[PDB]
Amino acid sequence: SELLVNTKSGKVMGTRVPVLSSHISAFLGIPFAEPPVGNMRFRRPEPKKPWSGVWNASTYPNNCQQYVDEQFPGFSGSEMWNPNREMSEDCLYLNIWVPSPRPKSTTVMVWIYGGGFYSGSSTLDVYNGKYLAYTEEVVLVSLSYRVGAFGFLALHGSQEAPGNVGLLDQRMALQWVHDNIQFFGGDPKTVTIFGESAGGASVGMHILSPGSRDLFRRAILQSGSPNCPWASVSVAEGRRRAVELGRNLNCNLNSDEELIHCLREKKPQELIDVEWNVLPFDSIFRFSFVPVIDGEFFPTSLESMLNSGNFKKTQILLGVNKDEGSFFLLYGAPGFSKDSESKISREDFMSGVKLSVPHANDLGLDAVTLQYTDWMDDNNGIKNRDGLDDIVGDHNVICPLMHFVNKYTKFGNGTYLYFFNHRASNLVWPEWMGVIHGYEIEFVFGLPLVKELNYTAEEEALSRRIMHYWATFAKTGNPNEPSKWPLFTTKEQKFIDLNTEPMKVHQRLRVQMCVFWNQFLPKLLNAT
Amino acid sequence: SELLVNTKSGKVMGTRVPVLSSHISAFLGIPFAEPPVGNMRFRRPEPKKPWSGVWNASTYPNNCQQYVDEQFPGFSGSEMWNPNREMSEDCLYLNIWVPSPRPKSTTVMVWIYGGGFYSGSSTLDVYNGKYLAYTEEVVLVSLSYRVGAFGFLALHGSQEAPGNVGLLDQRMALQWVHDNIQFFGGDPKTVTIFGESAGGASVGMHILSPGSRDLFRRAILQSGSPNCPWASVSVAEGRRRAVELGRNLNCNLNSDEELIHCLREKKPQELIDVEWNVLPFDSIFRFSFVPVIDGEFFPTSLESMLNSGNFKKTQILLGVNKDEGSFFLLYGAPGFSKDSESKISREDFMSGVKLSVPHANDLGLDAVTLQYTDWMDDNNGIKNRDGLDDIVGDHNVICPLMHFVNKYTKFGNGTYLYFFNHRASNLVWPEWMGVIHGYEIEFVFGLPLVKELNYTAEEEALSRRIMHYWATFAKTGNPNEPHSQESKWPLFTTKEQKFIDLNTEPMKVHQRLRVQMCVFWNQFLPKLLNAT
Ligand SMILES: O/N=C/c1nc(CCCCNc2c3c(nc4ccccc24)CCCC3)ccc1O
Ligand SMILES: *[C@@H]1O[C@H](CO)[C@@H](O)[C@H](O)[C@H]1NC(C)=O
Ligand SMILES: *[C@@H]1O[C@H](CO)[C@@H](O)[C@H](O)[C@H]1NC(C)=O
Ligand SMILES: *[C@@H]1O[C@H](CO)[C@@H](O)[C@H](O)[C@H]1NC(C)=O
Ligand SMILES: *[C@@H]1O[C@H](CO)[C@@H](O)[C@H](O)[C@H]1NC(C)=O
Ligand SMILES: *[C@@H]1O[C@H](CO)[C@@H](O)[C@H](O)[C@H]1NC(C)=O
Ligand SMILES: *[P@](=O)(OCC)N(C)C
Ligand SMILES: *[P@](=O)(OCC)N(C)C
Ligand SMILES: [Cl-]
Ligand SMILES: [Cl-]
Ligand SMILES: [Cl-]
Ligand SMILES: [Cl-]
Ligand SMILES: [Cl-]
Ligand SMILES: [Cl-]
Ligand SMILES: [Cl-]
Ligand SMILES: [Cl-]
Ligand code: NA
Repeated sequence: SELLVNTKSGKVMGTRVPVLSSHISAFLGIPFAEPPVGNMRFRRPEPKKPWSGVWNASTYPNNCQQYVDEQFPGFSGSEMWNPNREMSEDCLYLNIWVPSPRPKSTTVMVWIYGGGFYSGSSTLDVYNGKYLAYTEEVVLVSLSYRVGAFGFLALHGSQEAPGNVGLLDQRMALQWVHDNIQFFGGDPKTVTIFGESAGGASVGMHILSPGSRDLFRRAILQSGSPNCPWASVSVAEGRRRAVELGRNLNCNLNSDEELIHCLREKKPQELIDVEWNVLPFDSIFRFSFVPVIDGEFFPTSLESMLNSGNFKKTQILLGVNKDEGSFFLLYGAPGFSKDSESKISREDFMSGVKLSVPHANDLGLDAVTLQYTDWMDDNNGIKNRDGLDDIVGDHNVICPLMHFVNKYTKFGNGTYLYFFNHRASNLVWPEWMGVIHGYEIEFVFGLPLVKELNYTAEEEALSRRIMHYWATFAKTGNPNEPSKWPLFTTKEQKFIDLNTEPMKVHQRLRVQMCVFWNQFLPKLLNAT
Repeated sequence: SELLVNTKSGKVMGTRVPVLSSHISAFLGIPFAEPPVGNMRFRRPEPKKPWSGVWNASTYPNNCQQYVDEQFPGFSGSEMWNPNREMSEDCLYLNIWVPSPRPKSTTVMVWIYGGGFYSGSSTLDVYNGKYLAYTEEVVLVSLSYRVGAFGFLALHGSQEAPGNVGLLDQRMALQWVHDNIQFFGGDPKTVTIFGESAGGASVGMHILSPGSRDLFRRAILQSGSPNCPWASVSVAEGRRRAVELGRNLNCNLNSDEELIHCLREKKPQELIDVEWNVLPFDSIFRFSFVPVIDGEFFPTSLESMLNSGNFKKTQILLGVNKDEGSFFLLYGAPGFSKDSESKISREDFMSGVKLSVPHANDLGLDAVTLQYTDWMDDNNGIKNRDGLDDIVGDHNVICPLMHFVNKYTKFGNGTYLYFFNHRASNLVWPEWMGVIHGYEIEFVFGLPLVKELNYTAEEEALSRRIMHYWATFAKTGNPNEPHSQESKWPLFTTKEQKFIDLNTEPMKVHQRLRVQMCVFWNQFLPKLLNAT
């Protein structure tokens, strides 16, 4: 039977899922690792011990314990990212969509959700692979990995909580696909990992980490980059945040073994309730527990790994949305409201800049202030709003990623750069937020193809172009079939807009500010 | 007679000269101080001892000893600024144009030439006061001061070479105008000083100097201001040059007295021949002997004086030209050529930034580079040549002056600020150079009214509206005439910072002149360098 497939851990049985007047096969909630519970919290994952019987794989799994956003109770635009299934620590499962009839050895794409390494679910509506699998005839996997202290508490020197363990869940799911995707009609020799935001950063980190290079073939990074400043901490820092989260729930502190004992006895929400109390700078724009540069998941510093070319040389397709900064000001800045136009007074703008660059000494702030101000019109509420929004976008995503693509492209076997700047016709957030990050995913997964979702014709049209770009890249290493998307070369730096209009080529994405972010400001703060 | 005038120092015979189908009275080469020669080299001027007989004031004086520009021999564009009379340390004289018939109690304007404090003459074709004195009915004076080492060699603590004696020359010439201009129909209560470049910076230095504030009434500063980076040095730095100038001359340096004795025996050109060797850096737009922050002529720092309000309160009219920097890149920067459009490669651009900001660490020059570059297009010669020109103009003239206008306006009794952007139709310098610094001056002095100098008719009009704006400012403290219906030049206020264009098309009123780079030059980079 199509939905009777026997894996190396036991058999699973799926479900026939409708999709656009046809059907595909879904295998939902397959366990790829033993539940990380009790003695095994904070621990490296261990693979799912094989089970007797048929696994009812017909409903989405649980979601990992995570902070739940209630800034806007019942607002669809923020609830679409909250967990939609019960939260459990028993949350390491993956989901597979397989075209019907079952293909023989075909391209698999594995989706890695973002949400800042504090949140995220495989089971959102926007991550529903039934459309991308069907329309592009690929096998689609979405994995899961633990987030928060459950996934990234780091006490280097300890093997009970070493850190990066949630990156290891993703690799174990990746290993599971490498071991079991042949049976679902997948081609293990052509796996394509892709994810957005913290998903983007994970895809980049598996390109970097030697333990992950051979478990996938190429990579798509949307609005995310392994060198982003919010994506890693040093070893010492991830310790002090573990140490203090201990003290912020009154734990034993003279060592590790006792501080970790004290944290496996606490209930899940207990740490989530105190999650954020460990952030060094007011900052607002950081996340408590994130990957650590431990010296073994990552052998060295990332910059040295990219100058040295110590990563996978393959094909990458990557890009950003126009306004990566909107979401983070709205939730944590002065004068940003989801109901006004959020025009920003100068002094509120000054506040943003100090929040926006956690670390900067006084001189580093005056640098950033001068580079985003128009001093013929510095009390213009709008371009003060738009200026600080750019600061966050430029510093936290766009320029961290251009740095990555520039260093990567010296060594890789191909690079494709996009700039996503279409605001969806049915977006529920205010216009001043522009092309909010995360809202390219709707198109990647072909939701505008669903007529009841009230997208336009040109957005259905735009979606299919993107899924084909993504799918053809996943099958061939290049999104085109012999109008053509140019390769990004070390010397000409071309990229493309993605929107409802005919494709157009530009060079040097936001170079003026990314010179400032990647070269000048680093040298200012190291000086003083 | 109209031409025999009996002063407090003796009688002077002048000459009746013509101008514009009429005639004016001129008094040329009148001495205002003892010849700073012999053992009086490097010392303060002493007032001219009064003479018997009638001083023949009919011909132009000598020019002070100075370097002579000879990059382009024969080339009028550069030789028009070279001395046109014999050079001599005997050079402290001054010239007066007086309307005819002679006025009763009329406005006096006193010109101070620029030349980087290393050069300049009162006697250059472009500083002929005959047209200005004539068409505005003001009494025009140009003075003189010793330039280079002779004027500004400064061994602070010594009384034999104190520094600033070049500035003190101009003060004693103004003291002379205070005491005698009335004998020529000039109101010593309504004297306007003005000058260009280093002449503008001196005007500003007399606004600051206590011993100078009472010898004029209003002020005018063109493409110069006291606080500019090339206009002052500290006591310590002026000393190490003075010493080093002696080292270059194999002098005894064990003591000032010995070092000044040694320096006073050498011939003028022998100093002039080494005066550049004392510069601390490969520089463009820097000169060896300049005023010093001594604690007498300047009680404290130019900055603290500007902040405490320790200066003369009046009306200043002041401004700059567009391409203040293009002269100095031509003579001192790589890739620039007089007979070429001078597209600057990135390599030559980087080199120019170091020559323009001699004093900065590399964090400094990365800052300057990052902020004058288009990175979408970093190897476009025109954008690079033009960017370097703006760097030099902004760092050295535009932004130091907009700092000054800002500080002064807090306390002054009125400020009028202009941006002069007319490339004269007959300029002999290539187009890339734009509106070269200095080339406002022929409009201020009304040479476009002379027909065989071949100006656009609308260049005559522009030269007449300016002279008017300037003499009207000198008379009343306001460039405008009330009653009139010509469009009005607004006051620069502490902030709505209005200023005007100066060209052949009608007057536009702009605000906040080059804020962005002047926030960079006046506020950010100084901070970066104090931390680094
Ligand atoms: O930007 N947030 C702004 C923000 N919100 C809240 C809402 C309640 C707890 C959410 N706890 C979050 C925290 C932070 N960042 C978050 C980002 C997204 C969702 C929740 C966050 C950083 C500072 C500490 C807590 C409190 C304080 C804040 O300062
Ligand atoms: C598996 O679970 C779903 C959801 O509860 C149920 O509808 C389905 O019948 C189950 N299948 C089997 C074989 O028990
Ligand atoms: C990729 O590698 C192949 C073989 O190693 C080489 O021939 C080809 O030119 C490379 N292409 C790019 C775009 O780097
Ligand atoms: C003044 O000097 C000039 C030349 O030196 C001479 O021609 C002129 O006659 C002199 N004037 C008088 C009054 O002697
Ligand atoms: C100048 O001073 C007079 C008298 O003190 C005053 O009335 C006038 O407002 C002042 N103007 C400016 C521009 O300072
Ligand atoms: C001015 O123009 C006339 C042409 O009418 C010419 O004869 C004369 O030589 C020109 N003079 C100068 C100084 O250029
Ligand atoms: P990404 O995971 O976005 C989630 C809010 N990242 C930019 C942190
Ligand atoms: P100025 O006197 O220009 C003549 C060389 N000064 C700006 C140096
Ligand atoms: Cl459907
Ligand atoms: Cl235990
Ligand atoms: Cl490898
Ligand atoms: Cl669009
Ligand atoms: Cl580059
Ligand atoms: Cl004439
Ligand atoms: Cl000495
Ligand atoms: Cl004011
Ligand atoms: Na001595």
